[PDB]
Amino acid sequence: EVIVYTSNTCPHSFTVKEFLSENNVEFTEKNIQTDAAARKELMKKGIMAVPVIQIDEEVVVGFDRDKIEELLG
Amino acid sequence: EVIVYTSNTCPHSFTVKEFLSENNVEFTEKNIQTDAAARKELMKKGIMAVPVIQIDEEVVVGFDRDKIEELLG
Amino acid sequence: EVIVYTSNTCPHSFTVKEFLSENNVEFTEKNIQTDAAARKELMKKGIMAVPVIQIDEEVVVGFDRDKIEELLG
Amino acid sequence: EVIVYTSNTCPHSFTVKEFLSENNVEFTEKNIQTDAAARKELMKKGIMAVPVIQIDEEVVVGFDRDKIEELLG
Repeated sequence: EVIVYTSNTCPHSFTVKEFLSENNVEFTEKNIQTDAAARKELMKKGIMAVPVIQIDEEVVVGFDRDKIEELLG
Repeated sequence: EVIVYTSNTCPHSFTVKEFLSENNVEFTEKNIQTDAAARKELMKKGIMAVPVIQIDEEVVVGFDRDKIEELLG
Repeated sequence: EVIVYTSNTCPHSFTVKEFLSENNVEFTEKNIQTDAAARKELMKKGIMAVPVIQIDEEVVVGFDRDKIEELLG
Repeated sequence: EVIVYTSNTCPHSFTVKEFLSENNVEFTEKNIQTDAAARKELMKKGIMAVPVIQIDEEVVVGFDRDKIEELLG
């Protein structure tokens, strides 16, 4: 149920990708430098930041590890 | 003597025009660099910056990602 | 009833740390998403936003390039 | 002695290159997605927009045809 909006330009997208993988967390990666639909929806709700973590309804802006570990439990 | 408060985030770089267009909002673009007329109107009201978004009486100067939310849905 | 004033501009959106680093301005970084102490000072001063830059009495909220520019030259 | 800072995701970067070639204007193109030094020089002066046209003393941010032809007669 985890959706991660990433981009190859900056490292916090990889920082959060490693964290999720190292805790056996499944997620759908939507890279906005090749995905136009993900880039479009991210622009729809006006989020000017990367990476975006959508945990089932809630959004985490940036690799806030303390918030991610809470939302996932 | 410089202290910077940061987050594990990277900026995204999109325009207000894409923001409204992807929330299905009809508007008019007044280009201060293409339309030699729009430059007069902006220099009229004592504002020397872009973007400038006027909504029904009030002006959102700059891209306030939450004011524009306030004066709309 | 929306009138947007724009230029023939494309946003670039680098961060403030690259800005200070490129002007050889030494600084300490307080990441509010990884450092425990960094998250508390910001909610103390009555701000929840990044970036926040401080020079000895004066606090600039968000990236204000020219107010930062003249406080250092 | 004019310099143009461009990127390929930006349409106005091509808009200004066409106008430059269609008036016998030689320019140095420094694409910020390949030239790290050009990308870095743009961050030193804190300019968060493209294209950037530097006519020898003065900087024009965006394709303002009026100013560009003014600074070139």
